[PDB]
Amino acid sequence: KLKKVLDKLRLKRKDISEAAETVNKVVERLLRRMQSEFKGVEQLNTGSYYEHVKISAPNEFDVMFKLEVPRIELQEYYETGAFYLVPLSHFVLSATKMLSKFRKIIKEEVKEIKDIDVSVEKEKPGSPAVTLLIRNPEEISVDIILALESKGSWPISTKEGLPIQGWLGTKVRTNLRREPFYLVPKNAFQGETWRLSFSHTEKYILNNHGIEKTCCESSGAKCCRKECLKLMKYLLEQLKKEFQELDAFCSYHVKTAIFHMWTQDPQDSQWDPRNLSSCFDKLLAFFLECLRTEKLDHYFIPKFNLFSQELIDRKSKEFLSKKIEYERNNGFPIFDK
Amino acid sequence: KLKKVLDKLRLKRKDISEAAETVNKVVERLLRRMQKRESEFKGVEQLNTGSYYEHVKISAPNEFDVMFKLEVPRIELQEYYETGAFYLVKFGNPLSHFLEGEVLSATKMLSKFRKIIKEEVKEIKDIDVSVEKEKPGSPAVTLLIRNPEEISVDIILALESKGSWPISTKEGLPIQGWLGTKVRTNLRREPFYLVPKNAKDGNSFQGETWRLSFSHTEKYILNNHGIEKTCCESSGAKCCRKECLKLMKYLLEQLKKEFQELDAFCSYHVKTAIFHMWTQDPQDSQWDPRNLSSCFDKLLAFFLECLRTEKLDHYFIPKFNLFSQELIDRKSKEFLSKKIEYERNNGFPIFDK
DNA sequence: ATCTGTACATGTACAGAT
DNA sequence: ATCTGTACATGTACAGAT
DNA sequence: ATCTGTACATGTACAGAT
DNA sequence: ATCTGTACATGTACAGAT
Ligand SMILES: Nc1nc2c(ncn2[C@@H]2O[C@H](COP(=O)(O)O[C@@H]3[C@H](O)[C@@H](COP(=O)(O)OP(=O)(O)OP(=O)(O)O)O[C@H]3n3cnc4c(=O)[nH]c(N)nc43)[C@@H](O)[C@H]2O)c(=O)[nH]1
Ligand SMILES: Nc1nc2c(ncn2[C@@H]2O[C@H](COP(=O)(O)O[C@@H]3[C@H](O)[C@@H](COP(=O)(O)OP(=O)(O)OP(=O)(O)O)O[C@H]3n3cnc4c(=O)[nH]c(N)nc43)[C@@H](O)[C@H]2O)c(=O)[nH]1
Ligand SMILES: [Mg+2]
Ligand SMILES: [Mg+2]
Ligand SMILES: [Mg+2]
Ligand SMILES: [Mg+2]
Ligand SMILES: [Zn+2]
Ligand SMILES: [Zn+2]
Repeated sequence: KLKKVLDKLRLKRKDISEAAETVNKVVERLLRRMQSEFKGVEQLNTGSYYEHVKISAPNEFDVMFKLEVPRIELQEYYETGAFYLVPLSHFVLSATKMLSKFRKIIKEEVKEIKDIDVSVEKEKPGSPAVTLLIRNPEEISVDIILALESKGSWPISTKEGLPIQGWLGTKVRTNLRREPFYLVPKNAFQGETWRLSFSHTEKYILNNHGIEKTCCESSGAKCCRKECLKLMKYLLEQLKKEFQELDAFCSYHVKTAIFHMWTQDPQDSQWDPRNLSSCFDKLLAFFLECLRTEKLDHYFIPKFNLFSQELIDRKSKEFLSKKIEYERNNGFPIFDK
Repeated sequence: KLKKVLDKLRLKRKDISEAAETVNKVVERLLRRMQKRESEFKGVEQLNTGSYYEHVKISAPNEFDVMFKLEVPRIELQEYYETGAFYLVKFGNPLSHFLEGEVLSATKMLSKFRKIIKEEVKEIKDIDVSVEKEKPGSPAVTLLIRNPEEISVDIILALESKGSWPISTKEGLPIQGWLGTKVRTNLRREPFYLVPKNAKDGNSFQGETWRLSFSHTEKYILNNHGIEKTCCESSGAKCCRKECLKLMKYLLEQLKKEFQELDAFCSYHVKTAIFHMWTQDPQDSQWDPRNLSSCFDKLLAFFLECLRTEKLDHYFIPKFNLFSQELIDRKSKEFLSKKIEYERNNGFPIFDK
């Protein structure tokens, strides 16, 4: 049932191999061509594919080109929590200016590639990414995400975030908060605003997700945490393909929701493979409550509400609410298309 | 009962403070002196190990263990006749004067280390501290501090190799069902340590033989000992794993101070035994505080079985039997067996002394 | 003037004290 | 139940060296 | 400073066992 | 129908060499 849907969603070794070989060539070449104001940049693979929760096909890859910058002063962009003003001379560090040159370089280098069919997607404003379209006969997008790496204490807006104490614990949390934090040129001084990114932390969580250290290891018990994330991701993807009303929603909304549910139900036994249906259903119920109450706090930045009126209109939330409720109460017909 | 014994065993903030201030001064000073221009041990780094740093030191803060570890790149090991734990180490390198052809003499290096320490201790005139007479079979330079209370510090010379652990340890550290594969892989990516075995057993290659140490790994385990990541943390449930270790440690210490028949036994025997029991019973719920008696009792039963069958494998080095006929005579094991059995069946009268 | 090994600055888990 | 000392990990300032 | 080599975790694929 | 064991594949951390 849901088992058979997961069968459909499961990526194939063949496609994984063919997608990765081509993606690695291109990324490797871009990374080499920086190191240039971006000399010192380092590769950090992030998102679904590297978290092992990519569904349906290996067709979207996320990579951070992160740059150590010496200590910086952050000023919070009117109390939003996530957005800040912060070699680099000819870039207050303007996100747009830095991104533009990064982008310019990438585009130049992509022209030189003659063994891969690969172009650079038209810039979407409010995106920190330089997005590559690779046409291995299969279509593959690669987001190249410029990031500043700061080694200081995380900003105070994150003090109450990452509430993993009863789940992953205080030692894990303390160690995670000793890692650097990332600023990505997502814009909101609109064109000089950077946004916090904790993709590195999210990756660790995805791959170290149990209360027991052996969760999902070879001498441990399998849980259904990732399978639930997959299923919820598929529901949204399927709905989004059908209904343009849902343009405003994205997989990060689902990922954030499940982070909260993983905190609510920390016990591995609450995510038993035998309870896949219960688990998926409680995840749906939780997501509906986020929509109803117009509240889905960033896991790392509690005061940043991803479901505020400002980012998503009430009508969109009500639309998605009715569509989820329908699928839930009719055996998820959309999983069969 | 056992709760009240643990109350007795509990160290005091006052004593901890006074012991540590004095110990840290001395160690700090020794570490700085190893870093002189001339010194063959320049580059040595401090690593605090053992009970005190594991929070299983009992009764008083009067014994401290510190490793002065030295990175030794490009090192070749030969196992000393299939014993698992013992190795010859091989290669103006600072260690010139310790080489015998390509063989690194443990006793030569230890002697100079020792000589330096002794010199430096003479210069300290604000702490009453001497160097203990060298005990054969020991890798340690042992400091006797009168604070006024008596405090020993073992300064343990160690070679640090960053390569993959020796094959004798391949099947060791069997934490897969307890701490897991990721923890084990990460632990085995840390360096391994060689300390001078240095005894005067008249044997071949004595004085060039070194022994493995995994005190760094043992420390991590002691302080990250649950199957759940929250074991013993502020948003988790307390277990009685450490409390059992303490109680077993106390039994041995008490018996050892009374009976010279037990000279051959040491706290490392009980630490190794409990490592095996922690592997046997990996679930935190098998170490519930409410079940302290059961848990301690099963630990005793396990240890008795080790004695009876003359078998207690090193946790890291499975083929190395700490309870072999060599090392420990049958009679000693049978003596300790009867003493443990007695205490167990008569309310542990020795806990009341 | 720049660089750097050493010491300090900051933060928190663990466990004892209150 | 809260508070507090020690240990320990990571970042950074700077006198003395280059 | 970069690069390769090694080891093992996280996946998928599929046959034989349960 | 699921589970277990083996093979086959990719990602990733870090040591030692260059
Ligand atoms: N891959 C993808 N792309 C999506 C999704 N919805 C919309 N898009 C495309 O993105 C642009 C830009 O619009 P945003 O709303 O800014 O989209 C971002 C981000 O692209 C998506 C998630 O993308 P991802 O690849 O990072 O996600 P993974 O975790 O790898 O999972 P995947 O399997 O789906 O790839 O979410 C939006 N977003 C908002 N805030 C964040 C944030 O803090 N982090 C991240 N990582 N993403 C965030 C649109 O024009 C559209 O074309 C979608 O579900 N997936
Ligand atoms: N502290 C101590 N000292 C003891 C014990 N039994 C005997 N001794 C004294 O040690 C020497 C003789 O040397 P060994 O027989 O080699 O004794 C070693 C080692 O000293 C002890 C354990 O001591 P520790 O300080 O390392 O122990 P902790 O884990 O910190 O616990 P603690 O509370 O008791 O201090 O065991 C012997 N040993 C054999 N094999 C090993 C090994 O692989 N590692 C370690 N660490 N020790 C090992 C004489 O002076 C004698 O009187 C004893 O129980 N405790
Ligand atoms: Mg993605
Ligand atoms: Mg993306
Ligand atoms: Mg000790
Ligand atoms: Mg000792
Ligand atoms: Zn799991
Ligand atoms: Zn515990």
